Amino acid sequence: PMFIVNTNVPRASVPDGFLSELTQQLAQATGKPPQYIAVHVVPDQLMAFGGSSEPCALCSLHSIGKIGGAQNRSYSKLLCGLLAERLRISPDRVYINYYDMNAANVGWNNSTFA
Amino acid sequence: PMFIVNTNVPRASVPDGFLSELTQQLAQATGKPPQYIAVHVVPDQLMAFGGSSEPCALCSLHSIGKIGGAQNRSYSKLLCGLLAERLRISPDRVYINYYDMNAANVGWNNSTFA
Amino acid sequence: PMFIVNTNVPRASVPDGFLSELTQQLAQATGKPPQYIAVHVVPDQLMAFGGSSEPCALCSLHSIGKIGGAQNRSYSKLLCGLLAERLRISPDRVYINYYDMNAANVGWNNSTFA
Ligand SMILES: CCc1cc(N2CCCC2)cc2c1N=c1c(C)cc(N3CCCC3)cc1=[SH]2
Repeated sequence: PMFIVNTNVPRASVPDGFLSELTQQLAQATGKPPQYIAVHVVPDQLMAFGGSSEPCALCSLHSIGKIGGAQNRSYSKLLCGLLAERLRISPDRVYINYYDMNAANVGWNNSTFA
Repeated sequence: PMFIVNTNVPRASVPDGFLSELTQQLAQATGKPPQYIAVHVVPDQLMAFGGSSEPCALCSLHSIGKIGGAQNRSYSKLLCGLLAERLRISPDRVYINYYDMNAANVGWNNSTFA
Repeated sequence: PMFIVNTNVPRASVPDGFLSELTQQLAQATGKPPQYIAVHVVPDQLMAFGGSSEPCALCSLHSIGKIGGAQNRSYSKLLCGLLAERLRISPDRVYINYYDMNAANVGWNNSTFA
């Protein structure tokens, strides 16, 4: 699976270890070896929630299988704690981006992902 | 990949109050509270269209409801209209992609969204 | 989501004609005019895969119709080779992200593509 974190928080206020933690947490969450875990990070973004200078956190996860609307709460419940502890941002301003497209267009190495 | 708005136009071309009217008009059209929506735009990048390295724009219109031929057409004029007056970008140089979400797939506080 | 391309390769290691040769090949490969294919690039991104901080990269695109496993593979094969022999990247973990859409969901030139 692949996870990317987008936030308005400057790199200066961004600590270290979030990469490793996310890799291990996600691996045991999705049920896949850390070898298949892709982590993308990009701080200092020009985003504003509610039309104000309110801190926002965009979390996008891309994985095939083991997905559900009801399960989404439990999945995010394990992620909100991390962001609320590290960045201290409230889950209220967190939007989880996902996909449910057929695995027919989901491949790896010389192929395309969905 | 995740949702994000990018453009080759420098940040210096962005006037003050742009984020205000942008969200105001967006909320007014969508009919949804501005407190539930967020504005994200990363300028000063590199893009081209048809060989021409002229200023271009790409934007994702993720929402829930109000989808229709006429409705979508109205949003196109609203977006390109304001963009052409604030950022001075040609309507033929901006691409808008509409994305609808499930009613049970509402965001805000541990929830998945497009 | 959004069809954004990401790479760990910094602007200090990029070649020339990146928004020219690529689009030209992409257009010829698909059989569509390069004038109808937008091209944007986002470098200097920090990303890791499988725990390895090696220079990873993810590509994406959008097309209406003429898509599928066979079609996508016919395009990805060309992309992987071109990218490898251009940005000096390993083709072992090269993948794209082609996505489809609806004609009425495409806003262009103050109007819809519908
Ligand atoms: C789900 C797409 C797929 C996605 C992958 N990623 C990495 C993080 C971004 C999404 C990674 C893999 C993958 N699919 C396969 C498939 C399909 C087969 C594989 N092998 C290893 C040798 C045996 C066959 C290995 C992978 S790795």
